[PDB]
Amino acid sequence: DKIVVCYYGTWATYRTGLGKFDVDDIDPFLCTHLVYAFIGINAEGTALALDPELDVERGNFKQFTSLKEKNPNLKTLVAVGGWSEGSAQYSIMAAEPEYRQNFIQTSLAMILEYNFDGLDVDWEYPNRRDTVHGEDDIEQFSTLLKELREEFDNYGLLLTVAVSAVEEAAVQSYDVPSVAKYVDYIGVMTYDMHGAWDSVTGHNAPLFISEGESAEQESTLYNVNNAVQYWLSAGCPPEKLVMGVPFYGRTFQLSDPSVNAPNSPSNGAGLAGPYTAESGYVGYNEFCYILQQESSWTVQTDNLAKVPYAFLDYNWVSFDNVESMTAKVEYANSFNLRGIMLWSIETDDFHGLCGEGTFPLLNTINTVLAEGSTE
Repeated sequence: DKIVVCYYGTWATYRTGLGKFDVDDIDPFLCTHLVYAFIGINAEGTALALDPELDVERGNFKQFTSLKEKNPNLKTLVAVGGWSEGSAQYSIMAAEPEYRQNFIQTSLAMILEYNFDGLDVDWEYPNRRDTVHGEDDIEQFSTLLKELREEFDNYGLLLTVAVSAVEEAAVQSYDVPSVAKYVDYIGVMTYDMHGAWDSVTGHNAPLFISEGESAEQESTLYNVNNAVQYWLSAGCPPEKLVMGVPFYGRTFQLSDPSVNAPNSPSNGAGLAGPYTAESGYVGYNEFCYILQQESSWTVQTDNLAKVPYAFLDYNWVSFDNVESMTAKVEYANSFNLRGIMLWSIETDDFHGLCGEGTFPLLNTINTVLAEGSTE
């Protein structure tokens, strides 16, 4: 029952040239679950298309779910929420029985009309950011999931969530047993552990302790192992714990280029990829190509954290490659986790321009899960 949960950032269709990634760029046999990111809500709970020209007029919802014509076993979910959607309107919706009912009915209508198999709830986050009702959100989130499950069971539909990873974040938002109870699985967002918002360089998804980190109070550090062990410990059964992995890296401007280890002083966000066009973020497709075309980069492996990083003068980049992806999936196998979730399919090296075949990261996930390697 190992699963591979592929998020698709559907705005990638607007990229140009080799960065453009449409629905028909998806390989429906490299995922078991494919997730359409994102739909949204209003404060009264009405589910809505965030890019109706694409989603509705140009038929993108239906093209996405029509991937089941190629792989009939594929499950196609629609994800509501995401970073840009924020928290306020979800806080408002979840607190009012009438708005929860409206959300259940309107999300169900979109799911059935466009032939989705279920709903992924990505509220970022209960009791955080621009939340309106604060700690009430923790209870109201679990009530929302319970009521979604009750209705969705009439139609055989899936209900999943994406959640913050490390304990310090999770305890702000979730009662873990009540979240796990109603969902088919929990996708733990075990990435964005560190980024250009930090005062020092750090890894986006370190597995264990990183270079430059203190080992005292190790359980408080932001890494994948601490997050997974927290969720398991808090009552998420392994068969409902899907471990997130990133198909992107994060970029930094060093304060002093001669000090370029992990946990070195940083001055802010670094380079942007040509297509993702956001300083501080770079897709794997973009950065593997940058490394291939410029031999001046230095690539190192942090052998504490089991992840690579690269630097060139002021640029310092945390990323994940085939080797570190292998270590991550071996880790998940070793704890009998339900599977792997990835953000996001459109920044794998989907064209195979970096010499390791098309979709090297996604194929790595599928291969290591199929083989069952634990070390």
